[PDB]
Amino acid sequence: GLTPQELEAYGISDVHDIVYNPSYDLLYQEELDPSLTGYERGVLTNLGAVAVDTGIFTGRSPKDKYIVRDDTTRDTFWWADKGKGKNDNKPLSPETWQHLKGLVTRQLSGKRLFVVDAFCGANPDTRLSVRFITEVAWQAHFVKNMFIRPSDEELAGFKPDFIVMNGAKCTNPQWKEQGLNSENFVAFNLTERMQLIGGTWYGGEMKKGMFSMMNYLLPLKGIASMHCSANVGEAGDVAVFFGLTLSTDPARRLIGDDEHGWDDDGVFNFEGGSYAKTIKLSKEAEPEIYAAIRRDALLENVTKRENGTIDFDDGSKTENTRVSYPIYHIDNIVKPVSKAGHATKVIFLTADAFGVLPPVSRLTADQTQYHFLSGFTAPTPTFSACFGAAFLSLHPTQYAEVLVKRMQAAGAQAYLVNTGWNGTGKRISIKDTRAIIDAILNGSLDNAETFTLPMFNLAIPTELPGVDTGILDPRNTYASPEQWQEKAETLAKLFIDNFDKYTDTPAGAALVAAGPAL
Ligand SMILES: [Ca+2]
Repeated sequence: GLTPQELEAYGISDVHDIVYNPSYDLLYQEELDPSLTGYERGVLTNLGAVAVDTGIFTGRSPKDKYIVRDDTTRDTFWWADKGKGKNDNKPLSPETWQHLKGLVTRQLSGKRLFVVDAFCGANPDTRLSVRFITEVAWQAHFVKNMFIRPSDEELAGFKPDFIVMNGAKCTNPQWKEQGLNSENFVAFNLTERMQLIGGTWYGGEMKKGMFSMMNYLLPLKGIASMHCSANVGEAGDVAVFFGLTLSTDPARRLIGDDEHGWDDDGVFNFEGGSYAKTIKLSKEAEPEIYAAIRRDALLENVTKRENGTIDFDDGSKTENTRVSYPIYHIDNIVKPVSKAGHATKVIFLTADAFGVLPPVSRLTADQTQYHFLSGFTAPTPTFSACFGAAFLSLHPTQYAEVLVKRMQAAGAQAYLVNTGWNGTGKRISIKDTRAIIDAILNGSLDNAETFTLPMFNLAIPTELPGVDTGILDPRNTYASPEQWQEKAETLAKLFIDNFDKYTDTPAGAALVAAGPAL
């Protein structure tokens, strides 16, 4: 357990009562307390899960994200204001940090507090010990769901490596003179190893804050940090999927759905739960997510009618309705620990609306870095570095380097899979895409004969069991190769223009040669 004197070390004082690592039953009773007001209030749905609302912030607030620039971060962080920039990693002065921290610790003084100790990372030897402090029971519930829940023996020797203080009820009135974006803040200090949240009640700021911090700490120690899903077959073969469901196969157990590391022991989930989107949720399309919505899940910003019925289609407040639940609400998972061995298949999924890319290509190592940095999908083009640009704390090339290092030590092979359209303008068939994923996962493409697609220089298998050979060359749905080249030329220009912002580093400049050629 925890004494008030222990929280006084952080600057909190006048502590009324500490609820330490609350159970799900305590959380349930606390959330439905009729004395709660405002955004603290929870509503019982007739699925048995509690639902809360988060007020004006129904998604992340990147314009309020700041990281203290100090001797720890000055020369390691990927700053918004250095190089090309193009990111949300805005530098914060150390003195303004002490003001923001004071706002939060003053707000948390004089209160009954919830303290949740948890792990980020499923491998004991590389995980981060995080202490979360809140004055709102459902915020404690969110972190209990989304991070790894320690056993009592683990709590007996728990020593936080990182503190997250949720001050949603407070704001910073001095923001304009301090040069900030608003009265809200999501701020990080890697010297003090703390995250502060002021003003925003969106639960994802806690989840993606710790992801951004793992994305700093891990690659600097040679551990890959990845925004991907990952699963494992009956023989223990691990695959990681970037982009875009295809992670779901009754014969492959889920390691995790969103955030993973790759250390000397293999692929590990960062999380203890899943934070799923629920807009237009259907039991037929997402049976596992739907079945997880029961007591101990926590719904966020969904519409609930007077009788407790949820309207999952109602996006009138936000399209970003969400539910969190601990990962064991999904049956087909790796357990009792969310980790496995080394990935030997890496699958980049892209929905190419231009109909240029092959249904499947086998990438070289430099092409793996290039397409990872690109993060392309399209039905209109978007790029996102590392399939997760908003959470990168280091330069994108640092993530690609450590990913390929771990792949090379495992003999892993990467594939680029177009789940989008072909030259007819029709979607690639889901049956073909499923046959492609099976052929990848069973190792049948790793040594297959290939042919090289011009311009993108992609190795394409000459045949694939269970698919008509005709679909494998994207030129075959065009009237001529020149007609494919003309569309390819337009897409290649998009890749090259997007990639240019990474070429002020030596690594980035060296990878241009692995991208498409006009
Ligand atoms: Ca995510």
